[PDB]
Amino acid sequence: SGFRKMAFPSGKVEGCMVQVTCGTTTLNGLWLDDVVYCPRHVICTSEDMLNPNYEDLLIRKSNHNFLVQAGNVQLRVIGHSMQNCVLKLKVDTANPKTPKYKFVRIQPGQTFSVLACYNGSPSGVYQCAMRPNFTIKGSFLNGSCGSVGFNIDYDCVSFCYMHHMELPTGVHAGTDLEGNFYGPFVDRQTAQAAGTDTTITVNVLAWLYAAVINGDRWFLNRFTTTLNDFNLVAMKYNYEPLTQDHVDILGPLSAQTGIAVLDMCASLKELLQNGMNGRTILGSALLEDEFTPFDVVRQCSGVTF
Amino acid sequence: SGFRKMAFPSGKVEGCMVQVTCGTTTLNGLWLDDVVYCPRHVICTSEDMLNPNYEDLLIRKSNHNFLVQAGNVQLRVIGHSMQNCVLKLKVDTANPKTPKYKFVRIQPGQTFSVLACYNGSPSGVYQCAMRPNFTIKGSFLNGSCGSVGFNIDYDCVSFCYMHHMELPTGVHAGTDLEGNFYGPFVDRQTAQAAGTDTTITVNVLAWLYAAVINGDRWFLNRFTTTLNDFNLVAMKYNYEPLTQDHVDILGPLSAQTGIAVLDMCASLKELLQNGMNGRTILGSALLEDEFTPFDVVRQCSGVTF
Ligand SMILES: CC(=O)/C=C/[C@H](C[C@@H]1CCNC1=O)NC(=O)[C@@H]1[C@@H]2[C@H](CN1C(=O)[C@@H](NC(=O)NC(C)(C)C)C(C)(C)C)C2(C)C
Ligand SMILES: CC(=O)/C=C/[C@H](C[C@@H]1CCNC1=O)NC(=O)[C@@H]1[C@@H]2[C@H](CN1C(=O)[C@@H](NC(=O)NC(C)(C)C)C(C)(C)C)C2(C)C
Repeated sequence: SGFRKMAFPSGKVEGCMVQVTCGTTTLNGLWLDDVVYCPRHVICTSEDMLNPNYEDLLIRKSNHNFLVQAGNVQLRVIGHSMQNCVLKLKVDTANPKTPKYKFVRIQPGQTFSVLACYNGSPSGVYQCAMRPNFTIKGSFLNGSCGSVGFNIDYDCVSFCYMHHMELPTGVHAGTDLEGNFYGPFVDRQTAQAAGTDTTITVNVLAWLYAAVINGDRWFLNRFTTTLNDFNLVAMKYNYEPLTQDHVDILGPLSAQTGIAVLDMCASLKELLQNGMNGRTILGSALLEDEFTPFDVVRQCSGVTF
Repeated sequence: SGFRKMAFPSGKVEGCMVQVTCGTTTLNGLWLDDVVYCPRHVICTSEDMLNPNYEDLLIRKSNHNFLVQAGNVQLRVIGHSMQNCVLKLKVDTANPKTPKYKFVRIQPGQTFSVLACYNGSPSGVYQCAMRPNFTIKGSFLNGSCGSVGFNIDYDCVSFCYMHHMELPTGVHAGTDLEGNFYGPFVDRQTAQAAGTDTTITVNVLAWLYAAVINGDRWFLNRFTTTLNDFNLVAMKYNYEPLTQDHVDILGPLSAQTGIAVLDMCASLKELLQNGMNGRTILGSALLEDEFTPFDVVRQCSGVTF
């Protein structure tokens, strides 16, 4: 028992991280087979980033302008191209440590692990959720761009996020591995606002099931509710609507505990309307929404990779 | 910016995990050079664990009784011995993925990463603190024994914890890699109590500095305090005494922010005496004590490995 915010093992991704330097800008790249993926602003000076024309900057670069280092080994660049907001550098050596992998575009509410890197070297790993407003609450400093986020399923790494920028209140934004931003953001240092964030209701419910499985049951009440009545209350407290798809996804946890989803909704409604009265759930004084139903099942059942 | 509970990259440790089976008991082992380390209760049936005589059980086992599998490869066992509560299985093949490593015995209040494993395969990574009562708040299921905890410094893995058991309220206990338990515990399924836990004061202070670095400053007051007066207040709220050694260790964070440690103590004292009044610090409604001063500096400065 116990319940912790748990990241995926990072070894398969660590073997893919490299350093990319162009001019005086250095960041991280992802080396898979004979291609290195990295954010396109590696070709910018800090002044260019205020208003960059990336297509124009790239045509003035040649293969040799890109210094790619995998540990202490320089990789020779033999081609380059831009796809949306990422650069693809073809190198003359395929990465022998390439895992089975896919590129995926995750949905808001889904979680992934972030391997934060500097100078092509990994510094730490942590779990994030894609917020409804298409940002993540990460931990990133200068030089962390090109750090990637990922999920693992058996042996296959699903890369879903590449880091590009920071927004007010220490919130982070980036792209999928095809270089398309999550959310209405562009890679330019100019005023841009994220939308209002909301609480991921299905994840809060998943975490309440995690609490019951761990024996923290004080918040279970004797009532049920309708899906429509629950969603009227959730709306007031800035919670996402709960859909029938969400109910079906919570099925395994509901079947394991014998607590119908609509009964857990009745308990969540009371917590929202009355607060926690100074009590905690799984050690937390606030409701947690960065565990998916699958995260809960994985941790409570011991899924390995 | 941003501040997250961050684990070390686990790749160097993943390459060392194996499965150990003896009779019908299976758990995890740590393969370094030509030795596999694992908890000695792998030689027990579930009935033996109620009151085991490990020395007697081991003399009835031969090398061939130990099935060690590294992925799909069986490793041939060519010798065995017991050191305190761990078994050392000599195998005929040295692990080619062995990192530079050391075995260390950590002190209460220090943090480490746990790589939770089942059947020799890694399932997730998370950061833990060794509590003052020599337990950790982990997440471990049946089959997780032999999972290890570690720190990384540059290229060197310092292994400090091997998992053995669970205590009431989902708290966990284990040994260093020489098989000596942290705390007054033994590897037997019989009534044993942990001591009262306390809050790690120097870590709370380190986390308040992390908050200031991230721009969460509302709790800074205009006062100072003496070390003696602070410790009189801390005692009432079940906080560890703050020592001059702790003050010196907080030096780098104090110098970075320009906030003397004794002034931060005055702010912590007010939080303890008055509460947070429904406000949060770094997103938390409770004071956090599982970040060391070094963890804060590492994350806020981008140390890599
Ligand atoms: C080389 C490398 O490794 C780069 C990685 C960092 C990660 C950053 C650093 C700090 N924490 C991170 O996560 N990316 C950048 O520096 C990006 C690149 C410039 C500006 N930028 C920002 O992030 C900016 N944000 C900003 O202008 N925000 C609004 C749009 C006004 C909302 C600043 C935080 C610098 C002001 C872009 C957008 C081309
Ligand atoms: C094969 C493998 O992989 C083993 C790993 C697990 C990890 C456990 C499982 C659940 N979560 C974990 O962390 N270890 C064990 O099962 C150990 C071994 C027996 C009993 N035991 C306990 O942990 C017990 N604790 C207990 O008796 N507690 C008091 C002393 C009364 C305080 C139970 C939780 C089973 C009751 C020991 C002590 C030789």
